Amino acid sequence: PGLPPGPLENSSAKLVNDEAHPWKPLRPGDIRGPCPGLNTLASHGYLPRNGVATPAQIINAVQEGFNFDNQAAIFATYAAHLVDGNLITDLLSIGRKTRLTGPDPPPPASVGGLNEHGTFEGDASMTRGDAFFGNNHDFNETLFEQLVDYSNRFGGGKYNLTVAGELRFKRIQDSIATNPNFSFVDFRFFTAYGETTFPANLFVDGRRDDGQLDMDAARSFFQFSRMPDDFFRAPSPRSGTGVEVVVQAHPMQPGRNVGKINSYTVDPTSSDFSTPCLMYEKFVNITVKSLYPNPTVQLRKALNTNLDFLFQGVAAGCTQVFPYGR
Ligand code: HEM
Ligand SMILES: *[C@@H]1O[C@H](CO)[C@@H](O)[C@H](O)[C@H]1NC(C)=O
Ligand SMILES: *[C@@H]1O[C@H](CO)[C@@H](O)[C@H](O)[C@H]1NC(C)=O
Ligand SMILES: *[C@@H]1O[C@H](CO)[C@@H](O)[C@H](O)[C@H]1NC(C)=O
Ligand SMILES: *[C@@H]1O[C@H](CO)[C@@H](O)[C@H](O)[C@H]1NC(C)=O
Ligand SMILES: *[C@@H]1O[C@H](CO)[C@@H](O)[C@H](O)[C@H]1NC(C)=O
Ligand SMILES: [Cl-]
Ligand SMILES: [Mg+2]
Repeated sequence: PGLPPGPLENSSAKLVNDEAHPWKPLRPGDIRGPCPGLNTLASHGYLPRNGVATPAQIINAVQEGFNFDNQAAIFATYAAHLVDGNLITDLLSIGRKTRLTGPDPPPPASVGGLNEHGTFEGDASMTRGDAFFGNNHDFNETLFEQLVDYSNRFGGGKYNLTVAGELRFKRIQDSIATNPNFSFVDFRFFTAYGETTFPANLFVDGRRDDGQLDMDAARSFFQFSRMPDDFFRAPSPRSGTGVEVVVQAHPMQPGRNVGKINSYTVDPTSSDFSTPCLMYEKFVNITVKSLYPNPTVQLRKALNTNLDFLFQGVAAGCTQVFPYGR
């Protein structure tokens, strides 16, 4: 495994839809998944165009192409890789499970790519359906049209943090009403809020950086994995700034439906925004450990290396935990 890349040496706004990074359509076998950011980076050649990449490639791409901040890049990438990637070959699919990530580890590890439900990916996504409904990864036109409607109603036709606050809650309530297996705890509880800020913070042309995403650009990213012509990345490193506005709009507790619709039951063992270090500890002690309960020598070493890298992305003040010793 390569070392996690450091922050950008020059984080100014600049043209990122440039001659070296043209949009190209998918070829047979090219993989796209539930993340429009990574999808767009792959479709502009910031990542390998087939959608299989190393953690270091992913971190470099999100920084270079979108000015995603280093700490957020490290945490997200190594979390995803630990639960969805191949730790021996150092390869992660940004979408469906693929033989291209190499020989699989033993069960119960799945190495399912970002499409794997319940490891990283989860319910109440904005433009992707819940896994229960049959497809957690493809762009969904009806859900996107709802995003447009919420942008018209709360953002004057643009997507901004006010729109994010209302749409986040709408998607939660729709999943409660229709998905008897709806889960909204721990890792997903956190990412579900942060992700709604990303279109406002990262898909807005960096010469403006005003938090108001137009619907032409929104469709280009969300559906076609395509930067607008002449797209400048954000003018400084960021990820989830303004997430407090989204939470404040409709504060929620972590919980799940309990095998029936309209049965949302709060989980007091879940982390929430008052316990960010617990989210990290549970992710390692429960989620990662359950995939690799008794790893053989080379897997144990790879796990420990990637867990060290994950901890570099954890907010200061948390204590590192060691599921396979020091
Ligand atoms: C740094 C590594 C990244 C990883 C591993 C990653 C992975 C993911 C995954 C797995 C999801 C699906 C979440 C779910 O259903 O629970 C997601 C959602 C999302 N990601 Fe990323 N992501 C990364 C960076 C970024 C960046 C840099 C951007 C924007 C420039 C971005 C924009 C989004 C958006 C907008 C969604 C929400 C899609 C929707 O709900 O319709 N992500 N990401
Ligand atoms: C950083 O990049 C910007 C945009 O390409 C450029 O104008 C600026 O001069 C660069 N700064 C340094 C210190 O090289
Ligand atoms: C149902 O929820 C459980 C966890 O509560 C999860 O393991 C499973 O993958 C979920 N399946 C779908 C399709 O939502
Ligand atoms: C898209 O989402 C809608 C609304 O939840 C759902 O009814 C539909 O089956 C999804 N899939 C497609 C292919 O439209
Ligand atoms: C979203 O846009 C609407 C209409 O322009 C505006 O009232 C609201 O203040 C905006 N919110 C943010 C956070 O920019
Ligand atoms: C995680 O495991 C460590 C021991 O390796 C323990 O000290 C810590 O309390 C655990 N945290 C949780 C939330 O289970
Ligand atoms: Cl940074
Ligand atoms: Mg999802």
